[PDB]
Amino acid sequence: FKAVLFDLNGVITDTAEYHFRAWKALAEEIGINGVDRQFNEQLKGVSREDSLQKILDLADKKVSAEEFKELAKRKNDNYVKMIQDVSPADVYPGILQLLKDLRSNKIKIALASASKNGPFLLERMNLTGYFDAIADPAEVAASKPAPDIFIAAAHAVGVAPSESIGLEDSQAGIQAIKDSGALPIGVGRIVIVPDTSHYTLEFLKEVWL
Ligand SMILES: O=P(O)(O)OC[C@H]1O[C@@H](OP(=O)(O)O)[C@H](O)[C@@H](O)[C@@H]1O
Ligand SMILES: [Mg+2]
Repeated sequence: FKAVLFDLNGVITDTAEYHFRAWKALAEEIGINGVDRQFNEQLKGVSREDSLQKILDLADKKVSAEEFKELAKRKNDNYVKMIQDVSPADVYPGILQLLKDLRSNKIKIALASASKNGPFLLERMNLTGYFDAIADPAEVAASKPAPDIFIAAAHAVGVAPSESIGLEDSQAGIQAIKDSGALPIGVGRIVIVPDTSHYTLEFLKEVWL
C-alpha cells in the first residue's frame, strides 16, 4: 500500500456540530421545520449543494438555481465564522502520530473530504505540511457516495485507489471508498475501528494483508 486517503470530518477532526448549527440556522431562516440531529446524519460527507437539496426537499420548496446558490453562501458564511476558533487542539486522537508515521514510512497522504473548507481547517490544525495533496471538491463530478473525490485524492499523489486505504466515518463515504477500488477502514459503531486512536500504521498494514 502506497497512499492513505483521509476523510476530514469524522477522522482528522469533526466540525459536524458547526455544520449542523449553520444548516439549522439556515433552515430556521427560511422557515423550513425539522432539520434536527437525526436529519443531520443524512448530511455527513454530502456536499454543501447536496445538503441544501435534502433540506429543501423537506418543504419541497424549489428555489430556482440562483436562489439555491445564495442560500448556500449564507449557510457557508455562518459556518466559516463558527470554525475560526479551530486549532491543533482539535486534532482527533492518534491522527498526528499516524500522519507522522505515514510520511516517515513513505506513504503519501491526501485529503478526500467533500468540504471546500478542508484546506482552511487543515491549516488551523497545523496539518498542511503532512498532506501530499488535497482533492478539490470543486473539480469533482459528484459527492460521496460517488467515488470521485477518492479517485481524485489518489490521483493527486500519483497512485491508483487500488494502492490506497481510505479512512471514513460515514456510510456514504465507505460507499465512495468501496466503489473507488481503494480499501475502507471505517471508524464508528468491512473493517471498523471504534475510534481514531486505533488508526495506527501497524494496524493499517496488518489490515492490508
Ligand atoms: O464545502 P462545505 O459546505 O464546507 O463541506 C461540505 C460537506 O463536507 C463534509 O466533510 P467530510 O467529507 O466528512 O470531510 C461534511 O461531512 C458535510 O457535512 C459537509 O456538508
Ligand atoms: Mg465525514
